[PDB]
Amino acid sequence: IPVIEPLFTKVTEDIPGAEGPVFDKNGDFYIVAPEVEVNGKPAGEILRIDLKTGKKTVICKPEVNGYGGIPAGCQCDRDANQLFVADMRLGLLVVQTDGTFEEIAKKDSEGRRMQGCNDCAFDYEGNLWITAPAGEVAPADYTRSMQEKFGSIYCFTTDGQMIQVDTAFQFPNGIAVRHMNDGRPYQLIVAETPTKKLWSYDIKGPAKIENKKVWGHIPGTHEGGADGMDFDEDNNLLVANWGSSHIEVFGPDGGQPKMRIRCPFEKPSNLHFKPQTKTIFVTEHENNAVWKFEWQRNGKKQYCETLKFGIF
Ligand SMILES: [Ca+2]
Ligand SMILES: [Ca+2]
Repeated sequence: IPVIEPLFTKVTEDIPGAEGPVFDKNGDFYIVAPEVEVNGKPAGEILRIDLKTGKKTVICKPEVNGYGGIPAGCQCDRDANQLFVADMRLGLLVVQTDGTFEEIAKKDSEGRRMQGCNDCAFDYEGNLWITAPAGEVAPADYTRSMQEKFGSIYCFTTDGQMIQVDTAFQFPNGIAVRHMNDGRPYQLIVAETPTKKLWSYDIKGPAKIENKKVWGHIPGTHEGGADGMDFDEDNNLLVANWGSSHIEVFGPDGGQPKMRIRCPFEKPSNLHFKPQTKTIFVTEHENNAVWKFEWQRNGKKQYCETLKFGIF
């Protein structure tokens, strides 16, 4: 497998568990620090990063009834400049740029208690596909599916339903949606970290997935595996292989990586393209920092880059 070694430029530092890199509708850059703790208790943060200086600003330190959150993944909304944040303790949050936030669900569409989430991905229809590797949200005692298969997948629909679409994953992590050239969502990719697998489903409609299949194989026997992911404009899937020092690049058909990207650190966690560029921002847990490097082409447009009232 060919390996490239692009130049990684430092963006910002000292962000505990640096995760969920995302750009909003105005081009502002955000990062979440899920692993910030105060007195051994969760005190996760959502930060805005000044790309010119690398200076950090904590806009939100989510907590519900005294229970601090562990914000781990993000997706920018299209119709409003707000961020949908996957939280390991609080579930799904909607965070405004002013720092205020709301907890979306304590229970799913079936009345079952919500599970802590890690990452999410918007399809072009506005439905949010979410990975939930943690156990029940606060006030329940914190648990995570790294050893046992109790991780779930949800789909938060346009009509406000939090639907559990699958279960029994050993730490479902990164998640991505593949679209047809006409914009129709048709395939969901889900990373299962410790098992070194990428799973796929056919998206038949909002909150309707079928035919679970082992889509790709993550290299290595190191502790860790696939974390965050995103598609480039040609539908190649870039996946952060936490613990391997590489970001794997899968072709449209999956299977084995067709290329690897060597990182100057062992724990790449998540990544995100800056709109209209080849620049990929990468968070990593060796130094707990954020970097950026140039990919071969532009990223696949995120839902927030599409237009509700577009014509073409
Ligand atoms: Ca993650
Ligand atoms: Ca991303």
